[PDB]
Amino acid sequence: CTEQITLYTTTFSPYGHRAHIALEEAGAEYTLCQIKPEWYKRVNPLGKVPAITFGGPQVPPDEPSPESEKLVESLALLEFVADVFPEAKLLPASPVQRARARAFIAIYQNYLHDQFRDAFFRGEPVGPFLQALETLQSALPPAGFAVGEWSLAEAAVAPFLARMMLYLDAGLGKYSEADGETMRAALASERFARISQYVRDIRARASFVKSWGGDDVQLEAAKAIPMLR
Amino acid sequence: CTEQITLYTTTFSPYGHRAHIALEEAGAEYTLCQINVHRDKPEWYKRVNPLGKVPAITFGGPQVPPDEPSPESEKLVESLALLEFVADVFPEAKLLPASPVQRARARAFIAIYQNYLHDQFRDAFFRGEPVGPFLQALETLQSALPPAGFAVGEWSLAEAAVAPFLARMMLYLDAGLGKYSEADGETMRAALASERFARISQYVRDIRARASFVKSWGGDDVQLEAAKAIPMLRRPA
Ligand SMILES: Oc1cc(O)cc(/C=C/c2ccc(O)cc2O)c1
Ligand SMILES: Oc1cc(O)cc(/C=C\c2ccc(O)cc2O)c1
Ligand SMILES: [Mg+2]
Repeated sequence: CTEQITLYTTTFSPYGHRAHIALEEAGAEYTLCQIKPEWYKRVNPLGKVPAITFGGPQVPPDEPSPESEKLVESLALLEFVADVFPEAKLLPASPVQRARARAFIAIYQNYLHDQFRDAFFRGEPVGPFLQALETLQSALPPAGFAVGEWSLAEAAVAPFLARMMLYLDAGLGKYSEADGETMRAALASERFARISQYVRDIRARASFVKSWGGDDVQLEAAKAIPMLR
Repeated sequence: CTEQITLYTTTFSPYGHRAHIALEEAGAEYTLCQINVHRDKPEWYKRVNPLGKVPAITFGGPQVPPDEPSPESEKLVESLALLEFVADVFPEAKLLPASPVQRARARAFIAIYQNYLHDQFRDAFFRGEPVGPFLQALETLQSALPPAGFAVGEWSLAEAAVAPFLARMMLYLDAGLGKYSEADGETMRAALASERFARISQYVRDIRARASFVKSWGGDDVQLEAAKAIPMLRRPA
């Protein structure tokens, strides 16, 4: 591909971290723009972020061209990179294996994503989070990533599982000291050994390393978030 | 495609209907196995999915009645994944458009359905919550459509994903099914025939005209009957 690619995100957005991982896996040449400025309504009138501009002239990100195609919705941005760079095999080759990668993302979206938010941001009962974590965990093979090799599955879920672990280790979140104790114990137990290794293997992935600030930075960022208290 | 395809669904499931639409759009040779919602699910279904998940596809393996699933078939669940599977198996059907950008916009339209309207359909019709959010989400979805035609001009998986749900909620509305108050029902019915919602009204009848929808829908009267036997849709006395 030769069209210009520009990815827009807020600095520590997990949704934008999705698109950042996939552009890295793809070997793409792209501009990265972290931040809401007045100009941004030219990327998306609604202020939706993350966003990708595609095609048009090379432009500084804060001057998006009227010619470029503008795209939003993080999981569609994943599919987009995969489609633009088929040669990077961001998804596997067979339809069945692609179907399992997508099913795995749906498990995260439909079952775990909201309870992660209940347990860590709304201080709600933690029980359902751990069950949804297990359910996603159960869809992993004994080794490797969700469908064996790295795929959009990982781009989709990595930013969120890595932040969960970072928060739990750091005691950030709105859960009770009691529920926080219960989650630290679950994640360190054999029940959740598979998912814990998954995150470890995720965190070793070069595309994750590059698009993660480092634990230092993510932590400094984290400790300026209200909903984490 | 030479592999056998079998689609398992509880009857009248909008989730299974998604994949039905897509198999009909694809021109696929497929076997359709309907399970009764209100029975328990046959013991044999565990061989298609141990947790009883529907809808589900078996792919390949030997040719077998659906109640005799072969272990040699690959088994897939999750309706939005099943849509992308059919497109992947039948690329000549162009269930998604050709360019990455248009593909991305079709997938984004599915996201808007899921992020906003899907849960207000449940809240307003099955839980009886105030319906203002439901209208606003319908508007949000409506504003993502182009001036005419389908979400990305030509029909795509966007319609496979959203048609089963948009059609049932408009069916339920005109017939007054749901847990919402009777005032909120007149509010919704009035809003839907208003000019505010002309575009989404045009989208729904354009959906209902599509061959693949007609054949997988099997008529309003049988969808009404199916819905009058969903207990969660009944206001209590
Ligand atoms: O058998 C039927 C008939 C029908 O009309 C709708 C449904 C389900 C709708 C639904 C479920 C979960 C959710 O979060 C949101 C939803 O809209 C099932
Ligand atoms: O790779 C793909 C492609 C696609 O079209 C859909 C999905 C999955 C789930 C999904 C999408 C959007 C959303 O807001 C919620 C969802 O559950 C996965
Ligand atoms: Mg609600």
